[PDB]
Amino acid sequence: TKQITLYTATFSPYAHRVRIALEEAGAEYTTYDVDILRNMPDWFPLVNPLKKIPAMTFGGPEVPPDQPSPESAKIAESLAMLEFIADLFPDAKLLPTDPVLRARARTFMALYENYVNGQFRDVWFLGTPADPLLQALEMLQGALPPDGGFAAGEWSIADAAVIPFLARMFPYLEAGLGLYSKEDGVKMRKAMASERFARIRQYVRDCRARPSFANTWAGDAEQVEAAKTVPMLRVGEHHHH
Amino acid sequence: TKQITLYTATFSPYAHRVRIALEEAGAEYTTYDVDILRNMPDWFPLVNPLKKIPAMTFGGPEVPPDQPSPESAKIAESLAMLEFIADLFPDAKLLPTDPVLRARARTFMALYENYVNGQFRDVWFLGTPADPLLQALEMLQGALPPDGGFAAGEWSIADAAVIPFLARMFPYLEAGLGLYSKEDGVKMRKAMASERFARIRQYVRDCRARPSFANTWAGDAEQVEAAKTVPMLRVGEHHHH
Ligand SMILES: [Ca+2]
Repeated sequence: TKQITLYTATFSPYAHRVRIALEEAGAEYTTYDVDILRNMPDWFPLVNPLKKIPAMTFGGPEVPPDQPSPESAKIAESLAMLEFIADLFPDAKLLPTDPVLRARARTFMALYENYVNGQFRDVWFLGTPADPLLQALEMLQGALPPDGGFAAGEWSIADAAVIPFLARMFPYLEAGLGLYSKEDGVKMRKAMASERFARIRQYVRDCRARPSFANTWAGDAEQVEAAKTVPMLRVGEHHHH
Repeated sequence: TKQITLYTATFSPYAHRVRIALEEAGAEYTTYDVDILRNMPDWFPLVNPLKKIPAMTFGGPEVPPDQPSPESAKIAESLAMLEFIADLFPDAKLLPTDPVLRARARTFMALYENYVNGQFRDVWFLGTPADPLLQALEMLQGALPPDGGFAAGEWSIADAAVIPFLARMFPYLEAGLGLYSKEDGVKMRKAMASERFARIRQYVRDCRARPSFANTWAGDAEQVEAAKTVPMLRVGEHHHH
């Protein structure tokens, strides 16, 4: 019965995580776009003082999202939101019930956060060399069950945490968006198409085929256009060597 | 009933997290020290292919920790291990049961991970400026309940996640451990003693007063000596900005 409002932005993989989870949960919820990188509304720090998307309000009186209530719980940090949605909707089985399988999900989310995400950021925002990112992606790929399935076997929030980033990689590379050079772009495109990365390609197809992805993705071309609005992606700019 | 083995090192705040949680759970468990920074045993990648401490094995036959079994589950990443211990020992109430309070715990862990931990690492190991670390610590302090108590009210794994780092800060500063400049050491010592940080000092005292801390801490001087064994804490080197 308690309302959920998610403050979102199409470009944001962090917001995308939470939309996927809410879809998989069958939740009733509102989304409200915020132009966080270019024109943040003066009320936005009332929902998230960190001034980041996503933000979430929970409960309180039903109010317009641009008039947030002080009575709603304010929840920050996308991974905390994923665990919250799992806790709110236990019948949706957004995590396994077995402790070891649950730990596979948590480990996969930590491997992504601690080893992969920062490599994506370095390559895309600074144009650092692509090899350490490919190495990190090969490590993450090796944590998947080789013969098929999601991170913990059955789909879980671990897959919501990771697919937004992997799904953006392919179309962003095809558009040449990000500070890496053409040489490294070609290298990453060839690597991600090679047998070395067949398993992570299967993973991306499997996550993308679910309605939770279809219903929260604008389309590859539209997602690229939204990403070009991100100041830190510096459309038209590339660093070399 | 299944065995728990935690591969540990006294200097490591990451391993310390998990020891605290195991104590709070009342678990039966084995610890085994690993000289991971100077002399990693050849068998260690069998328990953690990432070659990091902590490592955990769960179940399988009872074997000496230096003879790990292929049959035990290998669990990596300290925050995944914290959630695993909470899942294995529900009667110990290592997380709240209320979803919003659980989300406070997960948010606190994410705030620490995403904003504070990298600042501690960069100030101590690279000598980067201390002001962003102090700003991150003030933000984390602001997430605590103002009147006392732990991150989510009652003690939870969020406090296990954070106290190893905060508890090391004070004696490390007094011993002059770290690559930051003298000026920044003075700044940090004065700040951490100032009224600005009264709330986090109370938090550290409250977490340290619990048996789970006392029984997993070697003593301030002993912890300082263990930290001096860390190669990246190069004695006699300082960076200046
Ligand atoms: Ca506050």
